[PDB]
Amino acid sequence: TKSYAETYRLTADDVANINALNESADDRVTPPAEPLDRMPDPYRPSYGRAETVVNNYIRKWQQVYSHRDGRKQQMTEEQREWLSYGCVGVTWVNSGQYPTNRLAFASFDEDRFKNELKNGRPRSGETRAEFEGRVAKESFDEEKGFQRAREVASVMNRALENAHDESAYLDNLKKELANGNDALRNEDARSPFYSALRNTPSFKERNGGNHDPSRMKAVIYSKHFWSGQDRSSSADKRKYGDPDAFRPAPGTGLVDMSRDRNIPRSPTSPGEGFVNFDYGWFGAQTEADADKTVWTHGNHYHAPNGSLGAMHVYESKFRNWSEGYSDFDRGAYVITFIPKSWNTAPDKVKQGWP
Repeated sequence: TKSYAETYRLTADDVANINALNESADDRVTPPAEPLDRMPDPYRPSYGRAETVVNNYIRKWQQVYSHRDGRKQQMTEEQREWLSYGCVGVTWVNSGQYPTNRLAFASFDEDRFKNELKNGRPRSGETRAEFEGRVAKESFDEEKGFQRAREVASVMNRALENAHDESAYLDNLKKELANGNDALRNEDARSPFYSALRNTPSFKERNGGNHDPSRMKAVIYSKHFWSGQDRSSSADKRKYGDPDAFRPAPGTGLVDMSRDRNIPRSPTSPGEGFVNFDYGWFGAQTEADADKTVWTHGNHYHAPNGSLGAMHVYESKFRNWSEGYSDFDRGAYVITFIPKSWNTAPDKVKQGWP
C-alpha cells in the first residue's frame, strides 16, 4: 500500500530529516506557550480521524489531559519540546519518558505463515525475499495483539490495586497469572514483564508513585516499525523484511524489542524513501470495542517555517491506526505505567473539539 511519504507528500529531504531526528536523542521548533485561558479552536473527525495543528493541540491537552490531582496546568517548556519531535512526542509527553518499548506484545499466526510459505507462491514479478517478507507481515494480527496487551494490562492493574510496595504487587501478579494458567507467570525476575513497574521513573518519585504500586496505572501505546534493520546483512532483508525478526514468543505474546534500532526500510526504488517509525498513544480507555478506541499521533516533527511544515496531531480510530503504511511491517503493543494522579490516559478520549 501507500508509503508515509506518498500519503503526506513528504520529499526525500523531508524523509531524511525525519529519520535523522528520530535516530537522535529544516530545524525542529519548540511551539510557544499557550495561555490556559485560550480555548482550543473547534475541529472535527472525518472518516475516522481528527487532526489539528500542534499549537491548537497544546490548548486541548491543557484543558483536558494536563490535570494533576484534578487540576489543569500549562504544558511546560520541556513538555512542548518533547511534543515537537512529532510521531514520538505525544507518547513521550503523556508517559513522561522517552519510549523504551521494553514490554511489548503482538499476535502472530504461525500456522498461516508456514502454510502460505509452503502451499503459496510468489506473485508474478515478486522476488523470494519480497514474498517471504510480505507473508510474515500479513501473518500478524494487530487487533489480537492490542487485545493481548489490554488483557495483560488489566491483570497488571488488578495486581497493583491494593498493593503498597513492589513485593505485594509482584505477589498479587504471580497469584493472578498462576490462577489464569498464563505463560507469563514463568518470566524471569529480571524480565521486561516483571520489571516494568520498578523500571518506570515516576514509580520512584515522591511526587509520582512514591514506591507505592497502588498510585500507578498501566497504559498502552503502539509502535509501528521495520523488521529488517541489520545494515550488516543482506540488502534483501533491508528492502523487503526479515521474516524471522520481531515475532512474539508463542506462549506469552512477548516481543523482544532489544534489536530495534530505529532504522528505516531501505528504498525499493531510487528517490522513494521510508520513515523509520510511527507511535500511537492509546492510554487507558475503557471502551471495550477496539474499533471505537482513539489513537493519538503527530504527523512529523514541528517545522512551521520550513518544508516539513507545522506538526499536526492526529486522533485516529483504531482501524485508521492499524492500517499502517508500506514503511512498516511490524507493530508492537507496549505496556508502561504512569501515576494515577495524571490525566494523560483518561477513561474516554474524544476526537476533535466542539
